[PDB]
Amino acid sequence: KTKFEKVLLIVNPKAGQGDLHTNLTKIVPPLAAAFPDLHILHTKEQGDATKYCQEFASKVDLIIVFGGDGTVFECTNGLAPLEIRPTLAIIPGGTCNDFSRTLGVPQNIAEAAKLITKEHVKPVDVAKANGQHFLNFWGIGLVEVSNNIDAEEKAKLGKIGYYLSTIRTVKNAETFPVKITYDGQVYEDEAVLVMVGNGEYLGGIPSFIPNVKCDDGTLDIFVVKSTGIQAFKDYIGKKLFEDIFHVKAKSIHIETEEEKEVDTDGESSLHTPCQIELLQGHFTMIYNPAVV
Amino acid sequence: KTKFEKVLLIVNPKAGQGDLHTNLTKIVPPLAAAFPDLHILHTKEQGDATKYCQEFASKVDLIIVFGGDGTVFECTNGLAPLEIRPTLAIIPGGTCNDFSRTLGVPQNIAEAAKLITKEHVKPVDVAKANGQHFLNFWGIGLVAEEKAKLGKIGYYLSTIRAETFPVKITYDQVYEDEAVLVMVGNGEYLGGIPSFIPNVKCDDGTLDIFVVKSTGIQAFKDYIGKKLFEIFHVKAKSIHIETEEEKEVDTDGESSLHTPCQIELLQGHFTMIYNPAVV
Amino acid sequence: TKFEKVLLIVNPKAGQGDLHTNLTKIVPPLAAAFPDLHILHTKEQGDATKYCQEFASKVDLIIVFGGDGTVFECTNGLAPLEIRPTLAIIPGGTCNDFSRTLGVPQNIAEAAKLITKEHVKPVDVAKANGQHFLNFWGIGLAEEKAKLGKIGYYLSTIRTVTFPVKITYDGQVYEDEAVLVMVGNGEYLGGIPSFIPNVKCDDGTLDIFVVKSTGIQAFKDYIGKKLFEIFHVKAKSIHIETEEEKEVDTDGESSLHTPCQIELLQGHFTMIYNPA
Amino acid sequence: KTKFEKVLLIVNPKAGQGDLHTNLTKIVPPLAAAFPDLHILHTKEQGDATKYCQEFASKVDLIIVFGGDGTVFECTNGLAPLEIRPTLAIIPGGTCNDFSRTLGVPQNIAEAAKLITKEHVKPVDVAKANGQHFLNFWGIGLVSNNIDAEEKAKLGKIGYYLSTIRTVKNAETFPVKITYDGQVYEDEAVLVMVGNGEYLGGIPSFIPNVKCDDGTLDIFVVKSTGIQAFKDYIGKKLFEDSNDIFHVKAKSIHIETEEEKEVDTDGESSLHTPCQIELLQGHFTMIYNPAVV
Ligand SMILES: [Mg+2]
Ligand SMILES: [Mg+2]
Ligand SMILES: [Mg+2]
Ligand SMILES: [Mg+2]
Repeated sequence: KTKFEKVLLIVNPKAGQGDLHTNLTKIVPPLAAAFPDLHILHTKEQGDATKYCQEFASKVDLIIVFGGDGTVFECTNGLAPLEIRPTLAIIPGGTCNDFSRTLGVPQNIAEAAKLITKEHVKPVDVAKANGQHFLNFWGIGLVEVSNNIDAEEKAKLGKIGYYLSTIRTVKNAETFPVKITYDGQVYEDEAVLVMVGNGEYLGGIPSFIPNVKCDDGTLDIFVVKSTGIQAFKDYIGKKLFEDIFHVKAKSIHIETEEEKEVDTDGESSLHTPCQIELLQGHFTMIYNPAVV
Repeated sequence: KTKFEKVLLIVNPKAGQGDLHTNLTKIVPPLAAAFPDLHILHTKEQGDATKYCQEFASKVDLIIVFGGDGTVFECTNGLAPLEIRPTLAIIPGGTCNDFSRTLGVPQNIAEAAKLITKEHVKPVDVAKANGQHFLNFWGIGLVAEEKAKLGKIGYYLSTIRAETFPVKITYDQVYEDEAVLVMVGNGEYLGGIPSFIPNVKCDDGTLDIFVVKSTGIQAFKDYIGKKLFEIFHVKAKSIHIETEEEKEVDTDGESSLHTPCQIELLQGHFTMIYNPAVV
Repeated sequence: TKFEKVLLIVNPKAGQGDLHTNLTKIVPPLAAAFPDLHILHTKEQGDATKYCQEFASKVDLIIVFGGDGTVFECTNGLAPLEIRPTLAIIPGGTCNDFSRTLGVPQNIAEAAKLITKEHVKPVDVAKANGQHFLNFWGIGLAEEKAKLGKIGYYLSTIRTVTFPVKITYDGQVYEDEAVLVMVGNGEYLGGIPSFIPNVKCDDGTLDIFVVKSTGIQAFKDYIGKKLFEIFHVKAKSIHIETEEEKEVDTDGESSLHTPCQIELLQGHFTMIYNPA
Repeated sequence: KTKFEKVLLIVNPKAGQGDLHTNLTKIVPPLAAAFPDLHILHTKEQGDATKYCQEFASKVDLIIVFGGDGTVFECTNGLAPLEIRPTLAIIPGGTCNDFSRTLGVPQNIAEAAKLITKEHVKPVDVAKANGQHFLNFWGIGLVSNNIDAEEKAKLGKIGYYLSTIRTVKNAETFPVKITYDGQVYEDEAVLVMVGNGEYLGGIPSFIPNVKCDDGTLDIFVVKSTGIQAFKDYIGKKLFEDSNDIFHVKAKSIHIETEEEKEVDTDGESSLHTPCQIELLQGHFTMIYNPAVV
């Protein structure tokens, strides 16, 4: 009894603060004891994880990634476009690790590795925006680092985490027109933030978009109107994330007046306009049934 | 001197009218003689060619496909999303074989196979519409079994002798009108004959937008009749197309794309075997 | 089908070196029948051995297009391994002894077709001091020599052409002056049915055949007559000693010499054959 | 700046007394930190290590085996007959681990793993007897109670023989003929060995001055008249030449007995006499400890 005859572990050697030998002591032995056919590849350059996923997708039954949101995103882009997509698992090696939290994965990396040996798997929806896949979110209006301190915190927290840490003090925020068509309906207004969420955690903490699930077959649209800046600041302060326009939809189109740059799970070249679709149960992933 | 240390040949056994042994007699010996490491896989089901491309892309230097537009499209979708994409070649095994004609590939399959042994390669642009790739075309307004023989676009051309719709197109500017046909072309041949969209090249780094206005139905019918291919038509790299309702889109083969669409061009995305004598 | 994946090893010099024409004859029947077929050409001596060793765990059938020497490279490639896929021969030399043992037609298009019928049988492989063989082991054996092979050449000239030997075989002993000592596994030697009578490549024993020093003239006549029915016995475990080291001839190029311990590996290969 | 782009680690999960997780904690992290392409396969049955070697020999640049003399022998038989033979390394996971000691590999398994990361390699001769390869020895003339049987498994065949030879009462004598590089030895013997390893039975070779890379093999024969002197020789552990004990170096060897006698070697096998024995000079490249040599 195993679901996974062959396993690949992709290691970003800079993950877990870059203490490589110590990180491998924590994660490899549980996996090597449990999985009698285990291949371990370190990345060297940006894109390597994507390439490994595309090369090994037809060869292994499980791909485990040790890395932060960026490494996980490389795997998302590697596997999502393929016909054959093995189960994916995350050992959280950044500071944010949003999707791992969505899957209930303990942030202790030794514990994350042990969890994978339990082999609990569930289907997970993958979103697609103009042919660009994501697991956590799509957003405009999340855009300001003055210095290394700020830049180190921004890198540590992630784009969304950083935005949340500073939104309560962001004086005079940029407003913009937006048109959103969703399952035959329309929303048009002046906005300060537009999000489409798939992850149950954003910025390291439960999604500020209420009641997001990564496997319910719909996406969540969340818009902060130009008149709602203070109410959103207060809402973020209180951390009570119950239902500013917010609706669930499967097929979404978002237009702005000018082409605006889009933020998503990691580095990308998306901009508006965007057509956004959902691929239901597209990935199977290791998760923690006790917590999630 | 060889550019291709390892070669994969994907065979759709139903191609070339399905006379499998005879077709293999024509195509395999020239390839096996020229390429000392040659792997031959037959497809069995829809999607197999896509799977083979994705499994072998990191393993071989050349993938040859023996099949019609649909098999070629499966290879286009297999390879286009990947980081590593080996050279692709086509042995035309359907009735239309548009992109093979774009590459100057002789429709004689033995000759197409020999051509590959010459190893003439050129970059080819690949288009992408909302994450769906194509080599020949994207279109809306393209609407008896001769339909299967000719292909969607070939069939449309055979019968063009009424439905209008609103369309908005943003390109690099804006075009807004009532239309009967909207095309974005990348292939030099459509429906088995030279593109009715004038002066299309698959490697010039831009796409061609071609719109038949609601007032232009008769002029387009006459234009198609005359076969002088020289109505709004413009070249652009980044394109967005909106309709009033979600309209189904036709492309190189079977697909689920619909409007609205963002269309991009990936310059030189593929390298492909071609015939430099056809000029 | 018994063969999900197939490898075809091509020696491009086989079949007189008319490569394209030879591929027209052999590849289409195989490619039509086997939907996963990988074709590799050899370039240097030893390539066929390497290919067999690399692909033995990956494919279910290995077909070799080549003469006795190419077949011997495959024999040496596969025989020492734990996992040995079925082997088939398309005869691309002049002699092709083991192909004849298997009833393979010498017409290469017809040999290729036969493979598509997938008739398979176990075949014994012999081993002498760690050197494997399919046809023969022997002591006492230029354009014509290369065409016919060592054993074929010997037979073509024996009618116009001595040493001490001790042979222990399954606990018994033979000791005499000899002119030829053979151990046969193949049913054909030198392109014609084995001059060692009633050899079978799959009966679980080897055949020892010794021409005594006094038997030269009788052996010449025996070869002339080609009725193949001096010492001949069947045995499984064999040791052969001479007074000095003598060089040994076998299926192809090798560095064997006496003394030799010879063993039989029963059913060691499975091979494509012609049941008709 | 590495010699090994791809590495395979073969794990016998019963090695190191079978504490699998703890053993992997000791050996895998150093290797995984040093080798950015590392494939780890566990054996399940006898023969698996042989099969893994034969499958991966053309695919990887280094094969590391974690296991005892038997697992190492499976690798020896896997790789030795092949045309392409990657470098081999041993992490000692049995009790004896003779060849690892020949290579100066520390018996501490975490230290053995670290050593591999240093990438020190040397050529090693591999012997071949009637097509059966070996690294340590070939021998003829080599369990009273549960104690004996337990100690036999712990020590290995040659280690066990050495632990009990001082007790053996009326040992079987047998006739033997040995031809070696054109010369001959014929006598009644109680033990005949051909040695290639520098350690036998867990301690330095009782055959004097054996080297695994000097291009010759060592023949060592205890005559029927020399039983007592050999017992005393083993007792004293001074393994230098001195006289009813025949010892010579040779490259091409043939050994004949009156009847077919069963042969013992590095691990389980079906060899018997008569035997032709050859040496394949530099046949393997192997990881070693140049500090201990
Ligand atoms: Mg959802
Ligand atoms: Mg163009
Ligand atoms: Mg027989
Ligand atoms: Mg030595």
